[PDB]
Amino acid sequence: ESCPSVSIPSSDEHREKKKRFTVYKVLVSVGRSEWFVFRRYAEFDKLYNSLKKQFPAMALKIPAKRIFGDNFDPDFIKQRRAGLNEFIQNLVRYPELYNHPDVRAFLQMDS
Repeated sequence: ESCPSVSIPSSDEHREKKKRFTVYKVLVSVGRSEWFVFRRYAEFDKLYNSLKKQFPAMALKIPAKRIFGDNFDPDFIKQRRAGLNEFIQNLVRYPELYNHPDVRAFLQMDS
């Protein structure tokens, strides 16, 4: 029984097809191994919806999805990062959740 510890210390800006998007640099730690996994907001949202369909009764919060304005505003990104970090830290509080195959793949815990 080894519970993962996670955090999101920073975010970076990536590009695909000349189009900008933000990735959150997620630090994962299990036992004495640690690694980073990059995940953008749409992926956290995808994980959340999936988990919410399976367990429609948890009170897990995910930051807002529809933003009116500059979604690259630094203050906005920093607040979004804090919200995403709270979300994942609550996920790992429950073995029922951190052992779920989608959470493990999201965090690359079985690589």
